[PDB]
Amino acid sequence: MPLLTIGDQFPAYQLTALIGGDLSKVDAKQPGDYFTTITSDEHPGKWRVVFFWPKDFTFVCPTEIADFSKLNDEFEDRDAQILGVSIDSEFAHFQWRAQHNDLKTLPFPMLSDIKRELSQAAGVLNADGVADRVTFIVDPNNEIQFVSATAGSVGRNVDEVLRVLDALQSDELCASNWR
Amino acid sequence: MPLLTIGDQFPAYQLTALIGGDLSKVDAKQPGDYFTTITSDEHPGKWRVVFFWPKDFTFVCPTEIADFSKLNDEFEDRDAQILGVSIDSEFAHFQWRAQHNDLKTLPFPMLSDIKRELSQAAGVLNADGVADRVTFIVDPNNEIQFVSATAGSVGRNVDEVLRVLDALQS
Amino acid sequence: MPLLTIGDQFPAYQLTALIGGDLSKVDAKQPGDYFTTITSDEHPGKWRVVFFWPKDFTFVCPTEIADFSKLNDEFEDRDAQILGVSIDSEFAHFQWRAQHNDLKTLPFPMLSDIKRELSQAAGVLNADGVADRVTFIVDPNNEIQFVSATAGSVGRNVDEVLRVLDALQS
Amino acid sequence: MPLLTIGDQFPAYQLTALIGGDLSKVDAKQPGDYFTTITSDEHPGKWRVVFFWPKDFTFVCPTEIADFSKLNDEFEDRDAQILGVSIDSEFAHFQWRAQHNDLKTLPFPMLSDIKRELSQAAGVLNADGVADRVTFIVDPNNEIQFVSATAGSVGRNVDEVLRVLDALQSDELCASNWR
Amino acid sequence: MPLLTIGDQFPAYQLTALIGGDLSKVDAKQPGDYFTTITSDEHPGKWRVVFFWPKDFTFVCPTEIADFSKLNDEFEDRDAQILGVSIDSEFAHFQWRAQHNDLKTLPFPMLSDIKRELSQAAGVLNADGVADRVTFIVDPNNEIQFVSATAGSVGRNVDEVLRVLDALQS
Amino acid sequence: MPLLTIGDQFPAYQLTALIGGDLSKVDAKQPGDYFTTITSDEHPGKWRVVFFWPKDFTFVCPTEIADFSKLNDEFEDRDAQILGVSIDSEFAHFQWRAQHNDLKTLPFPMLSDIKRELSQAAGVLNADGVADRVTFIVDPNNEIQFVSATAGSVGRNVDEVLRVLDALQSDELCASNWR
Amino acid sequence: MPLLTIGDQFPAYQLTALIGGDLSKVDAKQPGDYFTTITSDEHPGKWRVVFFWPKDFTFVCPTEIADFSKLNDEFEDRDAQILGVSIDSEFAHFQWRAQHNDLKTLPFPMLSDIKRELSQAAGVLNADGVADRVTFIVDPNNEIQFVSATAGSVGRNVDEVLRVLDALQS
Amino acid sequence: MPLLTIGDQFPAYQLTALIGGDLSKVDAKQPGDYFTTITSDEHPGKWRVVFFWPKDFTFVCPTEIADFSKLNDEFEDRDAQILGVSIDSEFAHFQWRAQHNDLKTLPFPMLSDIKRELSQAAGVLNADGVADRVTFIVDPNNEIQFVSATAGSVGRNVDEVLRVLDALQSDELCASNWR
Amino acid sequence: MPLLTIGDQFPAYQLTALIGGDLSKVDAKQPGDYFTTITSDEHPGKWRVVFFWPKDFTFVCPTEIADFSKLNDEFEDRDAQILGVSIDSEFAHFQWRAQHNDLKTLPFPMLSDIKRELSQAAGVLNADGVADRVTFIVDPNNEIQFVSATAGSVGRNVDEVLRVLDALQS
Amino acid sequence: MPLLTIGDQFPAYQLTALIGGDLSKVDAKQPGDYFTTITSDEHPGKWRVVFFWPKDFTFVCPTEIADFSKLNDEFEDRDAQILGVSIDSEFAHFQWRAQHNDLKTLPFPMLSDIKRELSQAAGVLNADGVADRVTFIVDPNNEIQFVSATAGSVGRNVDEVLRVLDALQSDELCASNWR
Amino acid sequence: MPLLTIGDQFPAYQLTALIGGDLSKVDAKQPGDYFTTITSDEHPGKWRVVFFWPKDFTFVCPTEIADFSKLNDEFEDRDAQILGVSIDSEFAHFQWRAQHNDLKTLPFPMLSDIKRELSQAAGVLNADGVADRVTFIVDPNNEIQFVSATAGSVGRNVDEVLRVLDALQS
Repeated sequence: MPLLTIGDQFPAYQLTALIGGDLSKVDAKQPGDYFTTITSDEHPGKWRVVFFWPKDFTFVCPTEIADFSKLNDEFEDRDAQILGVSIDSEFAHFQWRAQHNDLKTLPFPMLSDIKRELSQAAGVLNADGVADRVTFIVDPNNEIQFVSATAGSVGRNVDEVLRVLDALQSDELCASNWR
Repeated sequence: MPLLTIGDQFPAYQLTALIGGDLSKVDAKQPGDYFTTITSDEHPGKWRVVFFWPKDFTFVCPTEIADFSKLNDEFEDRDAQILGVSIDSEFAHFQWRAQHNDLKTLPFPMLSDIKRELSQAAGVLNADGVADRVTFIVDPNNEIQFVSATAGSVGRNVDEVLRVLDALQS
Repeated sequence: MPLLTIGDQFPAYQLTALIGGDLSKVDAKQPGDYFTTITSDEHPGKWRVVFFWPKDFTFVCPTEIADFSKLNDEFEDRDAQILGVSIDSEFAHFQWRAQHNDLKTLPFPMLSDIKRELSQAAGVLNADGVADRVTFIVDPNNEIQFVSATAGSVGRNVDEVLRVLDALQS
Repeated sequence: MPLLTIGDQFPAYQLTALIGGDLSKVDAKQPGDYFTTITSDEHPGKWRVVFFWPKDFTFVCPTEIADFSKLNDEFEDRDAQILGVSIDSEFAHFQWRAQHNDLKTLPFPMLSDIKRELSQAAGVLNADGVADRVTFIVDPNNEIQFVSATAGSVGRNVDEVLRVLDALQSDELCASNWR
Repeated sequence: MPLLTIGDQFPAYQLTALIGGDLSKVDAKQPGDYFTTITSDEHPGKWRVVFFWPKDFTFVCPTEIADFSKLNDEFEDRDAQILGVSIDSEFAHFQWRAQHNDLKTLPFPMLSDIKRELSQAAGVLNADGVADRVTFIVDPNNEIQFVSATAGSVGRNVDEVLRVLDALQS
Repeated sequence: MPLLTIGDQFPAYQLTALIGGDLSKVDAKQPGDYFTTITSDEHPGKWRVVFFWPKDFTFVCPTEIADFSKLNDEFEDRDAQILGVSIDSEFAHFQWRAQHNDLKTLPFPMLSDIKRELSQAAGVLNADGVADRVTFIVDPNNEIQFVSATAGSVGRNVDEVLRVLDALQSDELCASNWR
Repeated sequence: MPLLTIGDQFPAYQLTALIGGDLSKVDAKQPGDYFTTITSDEHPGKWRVVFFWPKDFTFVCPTEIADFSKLNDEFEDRDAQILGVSIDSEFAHFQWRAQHNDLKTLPFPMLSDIKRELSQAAGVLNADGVADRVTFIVDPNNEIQFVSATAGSVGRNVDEVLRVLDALQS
Repeated sequence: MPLLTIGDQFPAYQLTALIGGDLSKVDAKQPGDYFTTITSDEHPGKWRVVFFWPKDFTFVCPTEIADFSKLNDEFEDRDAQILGVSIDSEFAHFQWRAQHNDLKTLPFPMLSDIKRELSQAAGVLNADGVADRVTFIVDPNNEIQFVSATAGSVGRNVDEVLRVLDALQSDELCASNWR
Repeated sequence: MPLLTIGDQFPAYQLTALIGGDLSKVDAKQPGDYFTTITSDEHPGKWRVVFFWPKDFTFVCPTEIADFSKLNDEFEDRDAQILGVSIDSEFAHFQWRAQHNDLKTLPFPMLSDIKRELSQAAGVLNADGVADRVTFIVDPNNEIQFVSATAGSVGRNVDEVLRVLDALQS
Repeated sequence: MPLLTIGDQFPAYQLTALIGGDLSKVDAKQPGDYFTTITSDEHPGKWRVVFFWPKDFTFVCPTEIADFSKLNDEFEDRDAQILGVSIDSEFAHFQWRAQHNDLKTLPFPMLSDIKRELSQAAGVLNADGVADRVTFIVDPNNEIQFVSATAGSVGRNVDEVLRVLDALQSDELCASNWR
Repeated sequence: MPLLTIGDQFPAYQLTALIGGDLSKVDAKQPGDYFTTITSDEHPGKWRVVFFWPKDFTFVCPTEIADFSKLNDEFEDRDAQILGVSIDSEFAHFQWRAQHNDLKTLPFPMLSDIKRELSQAAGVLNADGVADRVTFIVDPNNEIQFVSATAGSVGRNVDEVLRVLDALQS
């Protein structure tokens, strides 16, 4: 039940995830081809950008999803792995990504924290029993360098996150130099 | 040691603060004319926007500074009060605002959390002994609706927080 | 952690549910027009037939689905209320019932046990973190008269449970 | 929370300090050139003269500062290292020493006890949360031979301290022989 | 074992003392005519200046002694009472003041803390079993506003303490 | 806080003492020439005759002091070391022995029990915080063979003590044979 | 196990005693005519002089014995009561006083502390199981003003104790 | 505080005793010639006949003492050692045996249980603090074969004790055969 | 496990007993005509003489037996009641007194302590599981004034106990 | 205080017993010739038939005693040892067996459970403090195969016991076949 | 786990029983017409004779069976009620009595101790999980006057128990 802040080690985890990318391209030889297990050891040397939201089927003002799909290149260029998380099942992730045209090409994985152990460990599980809208940046040493949490149904600003990451990785001093 | 998150009651507080507004536009009747005491009960019905930073006298970006001053009206119009915090003394707030031209016209108060009790209560005091670079939004019920924390020396985006507040109010 | 058996009081509950009945036959006055809150006190004098499954959006057999809809009248005639349960959100129930033709006309409500408190109280939450594939029959005294649990992905026989209910009522 | 007296070992410490001396002379290649870490092991064989005050930006009647700058030679001549301490940050020390013309040449370091661990350990932290106006003399064996504490906004008398130190180091008997 | 600092309440006390003033100028009606009992309640509204030393009959500097006697008026004028203390007996105070010409005219009382209870309560009793060489200034609220402690055999500066008292009173 | 009786071991001790004998004869090269440390191991093979009194500056009816100075020969003749004790400082002992003409030649040492540890250990410290008027005789085995304690301001009878010692050392049976 | 010293309350007591005075000058009406019970309450306003010895029938010196009898008047004149004590039985006191010419005229009572409770309470009972050779002087408040203890078989000086009592009374 | 019965081990003891026999015959070179230490190990192979009484100076109806002096031969003939005990001192025993003409020749020792440790251990110490009138017979194995206790001032019957001892040592069955 | 001694209260008791007196001189109206219950309250004002033995049917000496019967009058005349005790049953007392000519005329009662509670309370029950060969004399206050215990098979002397009782009464 | 049932191990025991058989035939050289010690290890390979009764001198309706004397042959023929028990002394057993003409020839031993330890261990001691009327059959493995307990003054039926034993030893099924 | 003996209170009980008497002579109005509930309070003033056996359907001897039926009158005449017990179900009692000619006319009830609570309370439940072969006689005060237990498969003697009961009643 505690929430983590700057400097804290991000929790270990091992969760089933819906793969990123175009769903129609993976060969459909068995259902398990759509899913994988992802661990806290999965992205060595990379920064991890972790997005929690309460429930699949979210309809907040962003619009941020198309920006995920275009900006994953910017994250990769910055040795950054995007990871999305809710407590919904991988089949809910699957359902969400397959028929919401915008999500058909989401380029990064969707983790199912169905035991809530990770949401719990991160301090993100709320009184309704779901993950709050929270963003974490974790450095290659597994140390949190940024966390953002939002109430209600407020959309996330990803471009701000790119700026924050860049400033963290480059020692740029001014919010104004990012373009 | 605990960090508050959305939905938590923001801590009570009572701290000496350097006043907001045009700093040169003040009578020298007492040193205390530049200072006030600020409490969690002081603005009923207002949203409270709290900015923690580690230390005054560190380089801060001007574009981030202009707004507040251009946007302070936009926060005010919707019953939102800006509040700044570090553990430095109120005289340090005074000095920072008195000698650096950008801060001369800062429109909001600067609170001095010198015993670090509030930084402790919010969960923002870090291993270096200072308040983390943190933003809180508190609704009229003293309830947190937004929290943001940053490592190192990353500049803050005030326009983003205005965006968030407006969206929180719809 | 305890599984209820025959004679045990079925747990109290209060959960958001997707309504039963023709799903397309509903006014779009609010999103909440598709949803309701359901409690253990809601149908005094009725038998309650509770079906738990792990996850929506898994393949389910159509012949098992038709009845309910052909047999729902037979359950209803003898004061029996059908209830479905998974831990998925009510929006997942909505999506499953909205996009798969077989479920478009499902005549009974779908409850979302998202905190998993009821799955816990019934003893059906398993090591994978989900409700077991379980059926309960509860008499008008809130007393369990039948329980069934299944591993894996075995399809349920609704006609058998109707048989059992009828025999329990004689 | 205890205060130390004659004969007690002065606490160990390790604190960031603003360097003494003319600020304009150190090369400004990076900010860290203005600061150092100072430890209780930093001045072997020397007596340590430790001055606590509540807050930078102090405006008490002394005048003592110019006397620091002239008297550091007397302290050094007496194998004595002057050390000033408040809980303000090294940037507050920096601000204080750079634009108060009198402080521009303060010849000894300014320590930042921002965690209050040293003020706490010495018994100097007060009910307002700051270091009281206290002077300590510590011998080369780390043993306190003199402590003075003052309320409010009373200025310190440094010449008295020189006399006390001299009498401690020379076994002079009379307050009257010092000149 | 605890040493009091600024702001602490000075301990209560009740001790036999050798009187201040011209020592030869006293009637020999009883031995007790040379002695009195002194308490913490004895001078309401006065500041109290307390000097502890280890042992009487040790060499003390005359220039430090003259004032008190030239400056005793200056302390008195502003409601300040001088008090001397060692753990030696009151008869030792008597002997020291009776046989050493410098002390013949000492204008203030000498208290005998023979059980060492006050030295203990002030935190001044040291590892040699004696009161440290200590000065306290106590305000009319019994609150310490100044404390000074010295090792060894360093002579005290009375003029400095007068300076401090005057400044404390402004 | 307990008082010792016949057969008990006298406490160990280590105390600063004012030397016995003519004060004007010892060379005054430094103050420390007037004083020594005396321990419970200081007089091997000797009986110890220990006199406690409350305060230096005592003016009781004896007169016993001149008898100390004449009778120390009798004590020595009897392998007996006289030891006087109060809680006053060695400087008080010094003051007492230097200007009371009678005490100028006191031939035995004056111990300062300023920590009261010995008065405490012997059971001699009283409710006023000082040593009661008590006499002990301790045999070469450190065993008490006689103790006498007196209230108020009653003078001690030393000749009685000589008789007691002699009877203890000679197995003389009658109070009447001593002359 | 504790030995009383000056200022301590002398213990309460109630013991059978052989009477003082000319022993042959007594009626043989009962054996008990030679004996009495003595308590700590028996002589209000008197000083009490208590002599403990280990055992009766041991050689005691005559010169020490005459006074008491010549000096008993001097003790009596100033409200002082002499009391003797051993743990031997009262019949042993009787025998000692009845057969040894010196004791025939002993003017004060001899108490028998046969259970050794008083020797215990005064702290005088020793490792041999007997009362030490001890003298106490007790003032009219039951308060000890003098105590003396001796090893072995040292004869007591009664004249010294008279001296001390007189001086205690001035 | 417990009293011992048939079959119990008699307590160990080590006590000063007044010797038995004619007092005028032992050479009077020192007082210690009249006394000895007697232990529970003092009479190996012998039965021990132990008589407790409250106080020396006893004047009960027996008359038993002359019978002690004549019957000690019968006891010895029966490997029996007579032992008398009270809590009075050996000097009280001495006083009793020296001038009561009847006791001048008491042929067995008189033990002083002045610490009451033996009276206590045997269960013989009474509420007045003295040994009750009790007789014990202890066999060569230190085992009690007979105990008799009497209230008040009732005299003891020694001839009965001889009969009891004889019956114990001979397996005689009848009280009537003893003569 | 504790043995009572002089001065101790003799235990309370309530036991079946074979009557004293000429045994053949009794009506056979009931078996119980030969038996009675005896308590510690039964003879107020009498001394009680209690004899314990291990087992009936063991050889006992006749001369010791005659008195009681010749001396029973002497005990009775001074308010003394004889009482016999073993743990054997009352029928064993009956048999012993009925078949052995010496016992036919035994003038006092024989108590059966079959649960051994009294033997326990008096402290006379031994390691063989039986009452020791013990005599008690108890005064009218239920207070023991004499106790005697014997090993083995030593015959008792009744004349001695009569002597002792008479002397106890003077 | 517990009572034993089928399948339980019979308690260990070691008790003095009056011998069985004609009393006049054993040579009367000493009393101890009439008695022996009997232990739970005394009858290896035999079944033990144990009869408890409250008190010697019993006069119940059986008549069973003559049947003991005639039936001991049947018991022996069946490897069975009869044992009688009460808490009365062996002298009470002796008295009972010597003058009740019927008992003069009782062919089996009479045990004295005078410490009640066996009656206690078997659960047979009653609120009056005596053994209840109880019968046990114990197999060669020391295991109880039958127990019978009766209130009051009801006589025992030994022929029933023979039948029970025979059925236990032969696997005969019917109560009717015994003759 | 404790076995009751003579003098112990027989346990309370309440058990379903197969009725005694001619079994074919009963109306088939309900299955329950063959069954009753029996309690320890059901026959005030009667002696109760309780027979436990391990299992029905084991060979039992006919001669032992006839009486009861010839002797049931003799028990009844003196206020004695026969009761049979095993842990088998009442339907097993029914089957045993219904199909085996000897049992067709059994005149007393057969209780089913199916939870084994009474077998437990009487101390008769054995290591095989069944009631020992046990007989109890209980007097009108619910007090046991006789108990018998047997190993293995030893046939019971009913005539002996009648003998014992008669003798207990005299």
